[PDB]
Amino acid sequence: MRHPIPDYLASLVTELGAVNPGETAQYIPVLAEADPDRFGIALATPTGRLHCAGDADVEFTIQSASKPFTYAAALVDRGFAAVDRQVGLNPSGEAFNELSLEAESHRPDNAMINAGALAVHQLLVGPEASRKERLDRAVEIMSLLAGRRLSVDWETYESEMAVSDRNLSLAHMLRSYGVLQDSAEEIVAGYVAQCAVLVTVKDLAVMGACLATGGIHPMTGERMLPSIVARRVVSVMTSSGMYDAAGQWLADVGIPAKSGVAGGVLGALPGRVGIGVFSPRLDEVGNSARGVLACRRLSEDFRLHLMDGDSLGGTAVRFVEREGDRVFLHLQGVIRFGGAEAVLDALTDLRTGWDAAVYPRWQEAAADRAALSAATGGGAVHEAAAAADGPIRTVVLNLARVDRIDDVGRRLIAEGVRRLQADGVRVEVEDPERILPL
Amino acid sequence: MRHPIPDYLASLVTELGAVNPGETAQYIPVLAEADPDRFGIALATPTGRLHCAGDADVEFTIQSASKPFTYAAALVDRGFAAVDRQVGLNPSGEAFNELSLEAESHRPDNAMINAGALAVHQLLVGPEASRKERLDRAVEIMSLLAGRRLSVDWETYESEMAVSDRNLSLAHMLRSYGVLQDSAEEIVAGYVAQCAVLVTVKDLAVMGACLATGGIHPMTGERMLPSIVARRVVSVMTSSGMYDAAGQWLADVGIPAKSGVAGGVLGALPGRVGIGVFSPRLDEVGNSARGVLACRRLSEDFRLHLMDGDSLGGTAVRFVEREGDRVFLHLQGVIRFGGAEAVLDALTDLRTGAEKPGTGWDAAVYPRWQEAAADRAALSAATGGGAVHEAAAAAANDGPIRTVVLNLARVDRIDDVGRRLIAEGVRRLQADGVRVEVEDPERILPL
Ligand SMILES: N[C@@H](CCC(=O)O)C(=O)O
Ligand SMILES: N[C@@H](CCC(=O)O)C(=O)O
Repeated sequence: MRHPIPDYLASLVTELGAVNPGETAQYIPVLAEADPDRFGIALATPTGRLHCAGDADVEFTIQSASKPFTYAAALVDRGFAAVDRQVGLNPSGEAFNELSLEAESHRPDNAMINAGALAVHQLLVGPEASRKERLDRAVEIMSLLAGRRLSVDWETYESEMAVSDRNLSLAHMLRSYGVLQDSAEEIVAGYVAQCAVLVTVKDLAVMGACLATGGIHPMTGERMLPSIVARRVVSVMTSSGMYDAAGQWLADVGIPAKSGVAGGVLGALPGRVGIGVFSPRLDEVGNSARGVLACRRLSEDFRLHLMDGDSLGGTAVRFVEREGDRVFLHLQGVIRFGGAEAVLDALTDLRTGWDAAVYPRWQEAAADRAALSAATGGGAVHEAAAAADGPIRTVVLNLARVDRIDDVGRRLIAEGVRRLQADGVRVEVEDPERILPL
Repeated sequence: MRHPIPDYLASLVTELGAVNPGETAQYIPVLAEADPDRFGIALATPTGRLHCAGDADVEFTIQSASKPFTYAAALVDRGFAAVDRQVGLNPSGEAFNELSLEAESHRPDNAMINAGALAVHQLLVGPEASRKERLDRAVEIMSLLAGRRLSVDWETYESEMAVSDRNLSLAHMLRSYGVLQDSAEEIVAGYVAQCAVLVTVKDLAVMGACLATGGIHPMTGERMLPSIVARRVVSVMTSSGMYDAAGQWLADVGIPAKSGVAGGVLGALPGRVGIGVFSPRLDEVGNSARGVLACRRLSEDFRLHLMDGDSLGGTAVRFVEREGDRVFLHLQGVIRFGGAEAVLDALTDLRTGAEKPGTGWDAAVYPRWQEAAADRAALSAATGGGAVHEAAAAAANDGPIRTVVLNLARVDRIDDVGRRLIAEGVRRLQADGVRVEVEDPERILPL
């Protein structure tokens, strides 16, 4: 049986590919001459898959879609305090207003706009890194997330460097307020070379997937970025990535994304998918036309959105079974706050230790324990209450099926186990991969 | 034993409660004279719990925290087109600029600002509804999600209606541009009563949990709002709810919220928790001081954020076992795209096809990706793919798969998207000549 996701994408490409509105970026010939007859799309999933269709293996300069990764690098290289001192978090469009530096927060608005991107590149390796070191770094981060060594399309680089007055202008202005210490030419060149890095739809998908999973590379399970850095990045993309697109992106699409003038659109939906789309021609706001439209279709056809509540919740509890005086409680999945909250509910539900008259409806609902759990997604948390003959003397906490867990989850469960013992219950933790400590 | 969360809240109340900066809303004497020494907090979970501490049961007027709910009611009653024609989605602070109305559509920026909230109330029931009908509707939507009949604190209403020149100004300007049809006084009076609805920290939490779950009441499991509407409301809260707070709320805290000048703060984190916080005094920007500081702490202490990836994913697959010619594939949790993708992955992973799968990537090009895909189990746990890998393990030397048992008993619910995908994956399995018997006791697969 062939996977149905790739067939949907191919069909989508064929459908939306029936037309090709707009025009390629004109600012440079190398991009304007670009063959417009191309259309590709790819999906990178946490499940290590890469569903694709169309011209998904064709390279193209990543342009500003590179902004979120160099941003991540900078945060990793210098820490939040150093980056936030030069780069703001204020949502904004590309148009430059000096008041953002002279007054307001006194720094470029955010890393998605050119002014911010310039400041970010300036920050890359360290306070005294060289021009080459910083570029190598920009090329490196995008390469590490992509999973392969990427290259700069110098033809494009030169082409753009000959017509970069605007970026030089922003760079010079930033220097004026201390945001840039090196020369305008040095930073603009780094930023331009950075935009010239070649990637394919698939590359972008994988790259976005790293952010989508919170810094974990979907193809190797290796943590590429601290979850805190990955969140900051996707947050900023959400606030300004599609700032000037039609309607209101977050409310309409809900898929954090960024478009490049070469036609590539990057998407990253936390906990679900990384998106890459390639379509040369741009709409009037400067985003890939079909690229944008493909994203809107993904959001609707698959009903994906940043605001949907697709969480582990009560499913963190695989099951709760009772054998005489001891109860077996098995956990599973990726346990964070929400997962841990459910576990504690299960523990407390084992009677080892609102007003029902005010809310009669709430009581008739909690009466059919399994039904309410089904309608809400409590997984197997309800089974605990079912377990609670004689008194429970032992509780085995099995974490074999738990993929991973954060300190918050570790802290909560640990505290949970402690209070169980404080009830006189013996608790033995079966943790083969020992992920509970620390 | 005692649930640790409520005790965490209590500590937090005691801690943050050591000080009490800012001051009560000075615009009306009723709110300005309210006892400042009050601080409560509550969390309403999808599971159906209500953890709280402090003055979590003291009523207070919900004020602007009523905006996300009246907005939901309008969408339900009028439909997206009708509302979107009068209420924009553009993020903005409360400061009003007539320019926002000179646009081609002619509408205030969003439902979170007064101008928008006024436009919202005007839409509440229908084109011809009466004043009393709309007010009743506002009080209703809020009551339905709180789980009890709420009431308007008329003492507060009167006090504020005597000093509503600013909102009267917005209402008049909106009329000038055709956003409001009835008198400015009628609409402003409705919106002010709306703000006088009495709620407690617990009420806000439950109400917020309703949005957080996509429109499902955590205490009953009943759907109160279409998920498409719940999402629109939380999106809008995210964009403008805390527009003028210090830093950038979405990035720093990541908990879509809204504060009311009476001291109450609403929270709604998709799929995880509904938040209600109450602390009378406001900061310089006009939000509850401790209320806001409490949300920051909840965000940091519990590592809660709109951007974290707490998804079912591969866990949608409970397990995949095999007995000779048949495979038992059990699913679970709340399945939507995420889970369904993982399921299709498991079905496909069973090599029931005559052809060999297309990896999409070149093994010789990504040696690191191969080595990882080798220890299938390790890659799965490091990822969060649950049991999807057991499928490839089942495929892994003697005998073709003839039967696949797809059990959904452990599945809480599935959305049409996943319901469509799984149905298609099952059809393709049968197209391979594999017998598929779906054990679906609660019939959740059809439609
Ligand atoms: N290299 C372009 C950016 C292209 C884009 O917006 O993606 C510039 O800095 O003007
Ligand atoms: N009812 C108040 C709004 C309170 C709030 O901002 O939360 C007003 O219109 O002035």
